[PDB]
Amino acid sequence: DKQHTDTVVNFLIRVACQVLSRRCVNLLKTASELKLQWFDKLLMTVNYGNICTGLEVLSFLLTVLQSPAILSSFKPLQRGIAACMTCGNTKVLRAVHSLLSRLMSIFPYEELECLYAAVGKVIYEGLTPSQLFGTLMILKSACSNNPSYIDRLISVFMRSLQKMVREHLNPATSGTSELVMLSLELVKTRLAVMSMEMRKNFIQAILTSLIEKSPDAKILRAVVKIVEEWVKNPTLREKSILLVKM
Repeated sequence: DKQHTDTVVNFLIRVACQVLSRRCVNLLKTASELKLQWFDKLLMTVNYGNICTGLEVLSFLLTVLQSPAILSSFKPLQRGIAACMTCGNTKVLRAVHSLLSRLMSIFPYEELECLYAAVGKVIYEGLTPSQLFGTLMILKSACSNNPSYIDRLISVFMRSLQKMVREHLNPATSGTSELVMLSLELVKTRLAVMSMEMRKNFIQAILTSLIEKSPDAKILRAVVKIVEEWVKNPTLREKSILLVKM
């Protein structure tokens, strides 16, 4: 497809210099060597280069996500994108959300799975709310990549709530902290059977009961939805404490 393969590269380079990339999908789907030559520059990016990286990657990576390039070549794309995510791993909500799109689509790659997982685990441990805010995005797709994640960081997820327990009760970072925390637990709540013997009495009970004292109405809607699915199939003893107390 040398007649048209050059055509897609022409816009890819033209948009690449620009950072209107949507029309590429139509041109591509109506049918691409820029990946290695340009994505190396993405590895380099420096301060404002990341900002361009965050927006530019969100532009043309989205188009190739629709394209079968990932499912076809995967590895050379990863080779030119191996360390690109690390550049956008933090300091940009746009990049993390952009790669978040890649993350969920990546799993449906084992060498790649250990890469952002290895990058993620160190990022998660950093807490020991921007740090959590940016960190929570990557784990969202990683958790959604597979039905369950390893049990080791599940305790770390719990300890994250402990930080929220005191950080949240400040009485507009309160809204942002509230927004992120409810996002974290919902993905965690699906497994909730790490079998650590302390979830039932504190995590599901103290945190949720603590949340019932919270002032924001939106968060409650999530937990009741979480409890709503739980009854649909914890036992009634666990549900009872959650239900009557709320």
